[PDB]
Amino acid sequence: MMTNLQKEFFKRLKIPAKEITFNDLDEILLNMGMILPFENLDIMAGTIKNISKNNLVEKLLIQKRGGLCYELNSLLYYFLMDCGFQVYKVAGTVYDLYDNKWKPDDGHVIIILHHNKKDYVIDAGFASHLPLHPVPFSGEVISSQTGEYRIRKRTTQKGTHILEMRKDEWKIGYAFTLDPIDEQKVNNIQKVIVEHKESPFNKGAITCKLTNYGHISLTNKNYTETFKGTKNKRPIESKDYARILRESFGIT
Ligand SMILES: CC(C)(COP(=O)(O)OP(=O)(O)OC[C@H]1O[C@@H](n2cnc3c(N)ncnc32)[C@H](O)[C@@H]1OP(=O)(O)O)[C@@H](O)C(=O)NCCC(=O)NCCS
Repeated sequence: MMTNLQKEFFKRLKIPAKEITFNDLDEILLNMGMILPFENLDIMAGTIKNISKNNLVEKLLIQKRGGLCYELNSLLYYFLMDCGFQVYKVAGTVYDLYDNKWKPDDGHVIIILHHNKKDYVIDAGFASHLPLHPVPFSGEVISSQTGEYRIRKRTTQKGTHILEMRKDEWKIGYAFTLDPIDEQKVNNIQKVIVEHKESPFNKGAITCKLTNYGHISLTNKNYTETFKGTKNKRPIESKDYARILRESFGIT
């Protein structure tokens, strides 16, 4: 019936095995955001394997770990393919809002879905900026607990399209193109994130996840909680780290 990946996927995301249709994508994205932590711990620990369906199922589903955008969306890609959707992966380049500049070229991986003559961006790897719904190329606003999002076909130094977002003023989240990327490219993207001097992900541990009242983030130095409108940062010690990872993110 269902593939091994589908079976494991349903189990991990606590979603009853069933046929997945377009209208079911919201539920998929929601659970992923609430359960699959956004993290770079393998990069920190120096235990990085190449990306593949099997490796993704082993790490994110079976060993109940999380991952970065290229892992989260690669897994979802495989899942959606098994579910029979018309999907493909494309590279993206994120914009650094604090320092006004583009992060490394193609440091993000997203999914483009074609459904009923319409294209949508499917993204479960943007950490705390998760749309939690397919974002239509037609431009209508998509709103969720994380903020508002919209797609615009605008050429930029890094692409042909952009995903903009806001809580008040619209700003570029990331730029992208519709050029299909394969596993080798995805493995190249991983390597660049592991070694680029300006890579945001090889400078310190990060683990983030959505909650019913916001989202939570944990670094080696601080635990940041966004809760019912409030945002607190608490310095932590070595032992608080291991405990929070476990208790708040299910990572053991
Ligand atoms: C990760 C993220 C949720 C952190 O923001 P937050 O939860 O609102 O809380 P803060 O902004 O105060 O940041 C908390 C910690 O995240 C760290 N951080 C932010 N972005 C980071 C990144 N890309 N890599 C590693 N650490 C990061 C900050 O340095 C901070 O550390 P500190 O508390 O020890 O000083 C937010 O930056 C985010 O959603 N980033 C998106 C990442 C992305 O582009 N993903 C797609 C490409 S893989």
